[PDB]
Amino acid sequence: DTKEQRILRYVQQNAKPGDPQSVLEAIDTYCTQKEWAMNVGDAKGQIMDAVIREYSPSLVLELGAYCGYSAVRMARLLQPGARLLTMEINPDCAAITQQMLNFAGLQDKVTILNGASQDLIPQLKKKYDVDTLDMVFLDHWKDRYLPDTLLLEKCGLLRKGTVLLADNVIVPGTPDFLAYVRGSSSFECTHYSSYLEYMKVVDGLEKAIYQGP
Ligand SMILES: O=C(NCCCOCn1ccc2cnccc21)c1cc(-c2ccc(F)cc2)cc(O)c1O
Ligand SMILES: [Cl-]
Ligand SMILES: [Cl-]
Ligand SMILES: [Mg+2]
Repeated sequence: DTKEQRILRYVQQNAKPGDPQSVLEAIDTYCTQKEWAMNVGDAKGQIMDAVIREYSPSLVLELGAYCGYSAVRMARLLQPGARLLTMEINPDCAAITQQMLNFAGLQDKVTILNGASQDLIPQLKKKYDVDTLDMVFLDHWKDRYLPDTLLLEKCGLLRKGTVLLADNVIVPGTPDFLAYVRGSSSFECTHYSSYLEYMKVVDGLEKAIYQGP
């Protein structure tokens, strides 16, 4: 089996069904004690929680699900009826994420999409009946942060006040995205310094709030 399957089986055998906080704890314990993996992790997760609670978004788009850690983290804080759409290009990871969400009891809040962001973003309005997004969590290929931000805008998916929250802006890094949003009058940007998941390595989140054209 793969690392991702081992993480899912660990959660199934060490967390309580229907209890999202147990699922996050189990993932973080496994990835601290057994095998590192690219989940957002608890240090950066606690900053995500504070952002989610400040904005109480009704409709969130995540780019990059992986094993569903960030999807569990955000969906557990959504208000009743609020929704998360999460895009995952790797079908094995899409299947782990669906199973992780099932286990956590969050499957009615989340729709796990299996494809590439550049293919799926243009289908959001017609196929997933999206008007505009309240928040976007960027956690996919780091060289896609910037092009997908611009594609979201092209597609009319951003509105005044949509919150972009970007993982890994330091490690691995997203230098073009950072320079762009920080330089642009169309974004109001804040950096939250933290640590790479499970490591004593500096990383950070960027929040970039869209201000319209
Ligand atoms: O690579 C990372 N994430 C991206 C996964 C592929 O995403 C592909 N992907 C997922 C949906 C999706 C939709 N469209 C396109 C590609 C799409 C990633 C990497 C590291 C990391 C840090 C230090 C290291 F030494 C090694 C790795 C940390 C992270 O937190 C990450 O998130
Ligand atoms: Cl994650
Ligand atoms: Cl961590
Ligand atoms: Mg990440």
